[PDB]
Amino acid sequence: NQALLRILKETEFKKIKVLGSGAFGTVYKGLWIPEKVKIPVAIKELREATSPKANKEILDEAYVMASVDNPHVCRLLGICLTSTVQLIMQLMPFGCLLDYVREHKDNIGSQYLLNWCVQIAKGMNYLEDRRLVHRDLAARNVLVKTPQHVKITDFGLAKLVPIKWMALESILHRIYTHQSDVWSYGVTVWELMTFGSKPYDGIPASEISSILEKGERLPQPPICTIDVYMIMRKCWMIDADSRPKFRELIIEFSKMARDPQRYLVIQ
Ligand SMILES: *CCC(=O)Nc1cccc(-c2c[nH]c3ncnc(Nc4ccc5c(cnn5Cc5ccccc5)c4)c23)c1
Repeated sequence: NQALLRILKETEFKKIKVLGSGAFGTVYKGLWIPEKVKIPVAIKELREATSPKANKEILDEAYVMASVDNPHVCRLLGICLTSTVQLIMQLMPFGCLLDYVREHKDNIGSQYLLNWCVQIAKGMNYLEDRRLVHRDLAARNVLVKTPQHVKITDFGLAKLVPIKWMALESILHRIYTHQSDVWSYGVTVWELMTFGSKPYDGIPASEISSILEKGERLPQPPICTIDVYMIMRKCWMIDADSRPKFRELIIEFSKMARDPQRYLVIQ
């Protein structure tokens, strides 16, 4: 447990380039130099002094993030606690899956798409087995190591509001469970099947709850056969217990991945 998370000194890593920024902070492409080696790594520097969280509480959450052991979930490699929290992770050179599918839309076939739905469902099922709720699953929070190998990221970062990815019960009661992660998974699948479309495009965040109450859901992507769409639709049921479990999401999308042209119709 304790040895799974490395406490990095400031001299062990060097920020080289910027990869992205937001309210959370900044991510850098970096070099980890512990030993005559140089490891390409990504370094997320969180915004300083957002909350009064103590160092012991931070490392306790980082230990959990360093303990994940699944091919489709990102693992925290190291942490550097200074004025800011700096999280060190291996570099995913193809970026987030949302930007990937938007840039490669013309060259993405049915096997790649269903293989992604399988891998995301496997990573989420592992998080649920670890009794961990993600709370922020979206195509922007899936990283691409190689085109056929993706990993879920940004779990547990909430500890220390994406309305359009949240289940109705999370919007109305701030309830977050593994079945509310299933809702976000269905939206994530919708993002992939539309090659990176924005869900409820133009609709303001304050109107999403009434849209869902009216029974409106994200429209069937053109390439999705009715089989794929009803699985996505089942993820968006009001009754969280009636939504699919991640375990059975792995099964059906695995079955569909055996014959992808039967379930996705791509030009
Ligand atoms: C979809 C648009 C987008 O997100 N672009 C983007 C922005 C910032 C960084 C990256 C990016 C590109 N390649 C990457 N490789 C590896 N990591 C990141 N970003 C990233 C995400 C999350 C993260 C870190 C570092 N620490 N965390 C949090 C974390 C890590 C492990 C486990 C749990 C939580 C870097 C990359 C793309």
